[PDB]
Amino acid sequence: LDQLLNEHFAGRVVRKDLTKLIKEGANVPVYVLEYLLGMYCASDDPEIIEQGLRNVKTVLAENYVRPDEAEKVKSLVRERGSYKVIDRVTVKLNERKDKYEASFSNLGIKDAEISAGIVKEYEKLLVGGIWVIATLSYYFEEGQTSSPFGVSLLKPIQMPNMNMDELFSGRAALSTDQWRESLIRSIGMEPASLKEDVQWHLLARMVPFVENNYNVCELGPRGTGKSHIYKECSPNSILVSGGQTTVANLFYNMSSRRIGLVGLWDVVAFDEVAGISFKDKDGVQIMKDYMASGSFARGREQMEASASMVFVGNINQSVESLVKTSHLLAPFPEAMIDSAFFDRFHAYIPGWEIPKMRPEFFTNRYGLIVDYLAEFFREMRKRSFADSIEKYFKLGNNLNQRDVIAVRKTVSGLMKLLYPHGQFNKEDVRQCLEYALQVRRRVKEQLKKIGGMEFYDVHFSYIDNDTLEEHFVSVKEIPEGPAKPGFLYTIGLSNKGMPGLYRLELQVTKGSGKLATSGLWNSSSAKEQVKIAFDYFKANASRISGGSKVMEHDFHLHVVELQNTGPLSHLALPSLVAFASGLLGRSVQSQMVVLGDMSLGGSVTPVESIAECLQVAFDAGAKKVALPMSSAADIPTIPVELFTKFQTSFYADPVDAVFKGLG
Amino acid sequence: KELDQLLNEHFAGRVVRKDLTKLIKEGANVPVYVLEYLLGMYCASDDPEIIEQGLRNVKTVLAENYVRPDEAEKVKSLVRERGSYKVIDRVTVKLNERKDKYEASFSNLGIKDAEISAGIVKEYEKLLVGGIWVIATLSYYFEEGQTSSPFGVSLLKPIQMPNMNMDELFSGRAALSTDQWRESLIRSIGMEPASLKEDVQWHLLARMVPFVENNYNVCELGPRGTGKSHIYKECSPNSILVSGGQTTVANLFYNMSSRRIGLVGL
Amino acid sequence: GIWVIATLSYYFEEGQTSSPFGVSLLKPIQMPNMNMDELFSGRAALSTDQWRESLIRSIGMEPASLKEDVQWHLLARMVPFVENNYNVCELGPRGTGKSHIYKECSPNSILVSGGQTTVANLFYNMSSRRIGLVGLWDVVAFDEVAGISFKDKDGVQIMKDYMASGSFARGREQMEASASMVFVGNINQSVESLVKTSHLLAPFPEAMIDSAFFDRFHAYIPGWEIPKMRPEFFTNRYGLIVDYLAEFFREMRKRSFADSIEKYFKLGNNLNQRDVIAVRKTVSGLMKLLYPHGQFNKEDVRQCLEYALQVRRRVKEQLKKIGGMEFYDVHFSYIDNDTLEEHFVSVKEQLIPEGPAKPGFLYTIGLSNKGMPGLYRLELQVTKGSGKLATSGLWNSSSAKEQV
Repeated sequence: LDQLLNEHFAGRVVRKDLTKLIKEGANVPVYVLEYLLGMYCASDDPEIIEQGLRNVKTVLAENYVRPDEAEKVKSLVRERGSYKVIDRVTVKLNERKDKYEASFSNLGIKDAEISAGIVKEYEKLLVGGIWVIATLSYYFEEGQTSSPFGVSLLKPIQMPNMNMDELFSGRAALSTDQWRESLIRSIGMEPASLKEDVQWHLLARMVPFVENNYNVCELGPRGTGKSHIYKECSPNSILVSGGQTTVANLFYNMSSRRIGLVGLWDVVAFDEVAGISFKDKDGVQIMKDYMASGSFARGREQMEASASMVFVGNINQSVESLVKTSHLLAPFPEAMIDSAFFDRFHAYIPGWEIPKMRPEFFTNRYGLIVDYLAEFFREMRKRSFADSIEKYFKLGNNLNQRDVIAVRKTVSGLMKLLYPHGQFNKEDVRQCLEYALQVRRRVKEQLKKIGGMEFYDVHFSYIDNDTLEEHFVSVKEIPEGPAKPGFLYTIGLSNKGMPGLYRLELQVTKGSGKLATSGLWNSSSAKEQVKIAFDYFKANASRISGGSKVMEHDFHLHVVELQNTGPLSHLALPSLVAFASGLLGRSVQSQMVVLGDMSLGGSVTPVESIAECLQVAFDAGAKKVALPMSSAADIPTIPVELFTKFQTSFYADPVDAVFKGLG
Repeated sequence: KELDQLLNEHFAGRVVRKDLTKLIKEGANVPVYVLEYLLGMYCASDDPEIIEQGLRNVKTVLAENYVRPDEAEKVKSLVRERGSYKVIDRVTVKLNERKDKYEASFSNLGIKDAEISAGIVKEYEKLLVGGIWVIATLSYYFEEGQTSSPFGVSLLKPIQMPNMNMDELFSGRAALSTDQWRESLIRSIGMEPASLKEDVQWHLLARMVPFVENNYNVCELGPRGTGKSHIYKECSPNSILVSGGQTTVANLFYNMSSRRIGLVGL
Repeated sequence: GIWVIATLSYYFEEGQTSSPFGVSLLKPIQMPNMNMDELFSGRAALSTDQWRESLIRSIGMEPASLKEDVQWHLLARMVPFVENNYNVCELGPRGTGKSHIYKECSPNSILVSGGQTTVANLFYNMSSRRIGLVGLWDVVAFDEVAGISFKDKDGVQIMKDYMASGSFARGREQMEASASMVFVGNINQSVESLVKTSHLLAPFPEAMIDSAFFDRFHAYIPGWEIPKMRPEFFTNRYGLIVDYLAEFFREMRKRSFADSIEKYFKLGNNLNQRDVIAVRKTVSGLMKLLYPHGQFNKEDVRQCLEYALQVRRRVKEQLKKIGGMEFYDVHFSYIDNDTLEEHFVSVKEQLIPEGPAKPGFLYTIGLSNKGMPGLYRLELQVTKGSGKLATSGLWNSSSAKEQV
């Protein structure tokens, strides 16, 4: 680290614990002090550090001269011929005369003459005005139209320049994990005191600075630093507090013919999303258009913006309570509950997973300068890596086009942020892809929760191009009581043969008897089993439903796996039970377990691994199970203690199984 | 495969495999047509390696250009001491009667009166329509009281589409059968005619019909997910999509205050 | 612009464009100039207690007629004139001259009253594109904090942002200011009655009483401890020119003394980042006022550390009373880098309360690690949860944690 940090990087030698222990009770932007210490304080000698700190403070309150008596300084310039001052200076080129001019944001001189060589040396004077030390010279000739003030010496107290090849060399030299730790410590966090996944979340927090139109939301408990980070990285992020910004102010002032906030900054972050208000309703809709493409039509003209949106919000409830009672985006007001708004959220950063900010979580080694961070995030702000995954992996069929786009953008962001050199292996792509799939699947789950059946495809997966294995990522982080009709739980041996619990959800609609399947993980065996069960249900509709017509009701069944055991083949009997329950509108028994499979003729098959199935039901928190008569000979094979824990609704055939499940 | 070779020969430079664009139609500050032109000229037929290398070249070039407005002034300064800094930029060029000199305007950099030789404009054209994304190697010279911006275009290449060559259609159309032309038009949207019933292809063509008839009022209504939203917002740059329904007769038709025609005129 | 006697002369020539009036002799009735090192020489020359007495004379107060802690309160009153963006509140009974110091002890300080205080006038006039009072003065003080108001509904949050960091956005542009925020208020009740049935800042109106904002204060000056102003408290000796002290505070504001702490007495773990910043800034201001030349010892750091850890602990316990769960961390841990002795400071505000307490609170008596009996109070809060136990206030005692 320290050796690499001093060699493979410029004078970025500042703890950022130093800055907090620096006299941050004065008048200067913090990163100016940071650059000051980065040069006058190197190595690790405490004495040198303290002496450089003293020198920084002395040069600070030697030539600051606050705005009030600006003209006073001018006198010293005229009387002494030359004078030294510290100020934020901007340099512009006057095409009418080709003579570089200097504007002081503090002293108020807008036309000081500066040499062209110095202009070539420091490009950052040429972008937005940088803090520098100036040597003002006074020269007045009769009849002159130019300024009498000239700058002979300029000292770039803030930032000299950016060099991309330096970043490339540093990344190539630095190891992956060490480079990630360096990035995290550049935020001021201690990677050693923190878990890997939280560092992944911190990288996700920097992602808004490295991709265009990165619509991301983070809701979580207080103390996670979700407000501070954007407060130091403000050079290209905005912390809009309370939502006090109108569509004219935020997007485009039609009166002044000037673009809004989104057109000037690279990131905008709404703090306390619970309190934001966009006044007129129309904004929300045009908001959507921005969320759609990053470009919005106002009046007669379309403006495109490169600002990425962050939604920072505070959570007052426990995670499990909010999950079970509502959607995770509950802090969002009613103006945003619409799935038509939430759908473009590229990521939901898990603010609860972030530990509360404590001193042990703050790095003290050193770390890069946040200036370097943002100013190369500007480089990452343009380059894309969307095509990397196509060489190694393919997205599953359960993700729509928007999900694919969001995942690609998240992966490209993460990886370039972590691989400026590129490190184009397969494992890094796999890691970024799985993390993006997880964060997008949480949003997809919230979308399903809010919108009903319109987002039933939540089973995020990726297929390896070489091994053909489809890895199914699952959301991070059997309930008591009678569930709604059409929902049940079953236990079966997956294609690999271990017992697993699966949940089947049937949705009934008015229609012509069509059958729709979802969550079958591209399993033809499951599809044909469900088809056989549907044929049996249609054939025996009169006796089972007592008159309710299958031909008048449309069924859409979804299968979800909770243990990730693998695809299951045996599904005819539980699907038939779900069909009967949904058609009758009667809730199945609470904690009821349906076991076994059936033929189209109504014959029952013995439950394979019945002991392990009952063990899973014990692990599934259920108290009831239905078994066919063919499993009776397997009763002695089961230990007595486990068998006594269940009310065995021992059925004979599919019809009896349906009756026992329905009670 | 015969259709692919017909498209490559008869419509050379005007046909590209649309799938590739979907690969990189995200994560940039550049419109789709720029890439849609940046792939047809490096990807020859179906070569994987050449296609990937072309992607690399496009990415590398883009990683150097379309410089953001914020540092605009900055680049000009470098210009004064080194000169040539070719940039991908949306450029609009106008003819000044008094000056008799084409007067290029940069949408991003803010330069409004750069000079371009008539030789450059007469070939490329499409600059004098609405401004297009082009690469510009810029030429510079300062003169006392030049009464003009010391900004000039030494070299240019249209990163967008050059002029149209209508004739190529007719003969090209004579080279394809009716159903083949129908399938080609459907694949031009990126749809699969083989995966779609012929009547649905008729309906998809009916979707494109509004773009060849003046005042062709049409109504499409249906369940979500029919692609009616993707079309008319990315299948055309000369058509506009209105979302939300919030419009004024001033914006759509004519603003009596500004003496300006509404959206219907642009 | 300084009041002067001018010997104006008239000389007119035909065709001239300059004024015919010429100034031959000038008599600077206000003040010629000021050498920075001139005060430093005297500061190095004189002792610390003498320096504090001279500063007290500079207000016109008699240090001999007042207590040492009263002199410390007056020094805290001076601190806003020396610290940039120094958010401070003084609330107390009438007769302590709270508004006198911000009205007549500095021409670089403004005492705003009336309460209308529009954000256009106060902060930025978007119509005129011009800065408000905060950009032109050095010490802005709301008198009659009870009577303050805000026409713009967002003005409160603008104030919160300004005191959080001396730079606030304005519609579409972030402006900044260096004027120190002062809140002067009158108390109509006895100290105990007011602070027991409510919080200290009860005179502050409901619209701005809150968890934050009140957080942003760098000091609460306990105005009740100051006696009512009497002629016996008024000095008649030599005193520094109020212009001289004001301009000295002018060049002092660009200095800071926050970094002497790290070489010396440490700080505790119960203070959050905001508490750390507030105490560092207050300590810095006290050193600037008392040791502007920079010659000081470690006990000199102690002198201001104790007073800062007291004044900020007062605000900490007020925020505790206001908010509950977030701000029980009031145990201000005074620590040393050398002795490692963990001292503690308790505000004079801070045996067993009578009557039936709310359930979950009790009192115990035990032999501390030093072996003498002592009284402790345990407060238990019950919440809906999963049986988790959280402990605090144990002063990192592992044996106590194990017994709990």
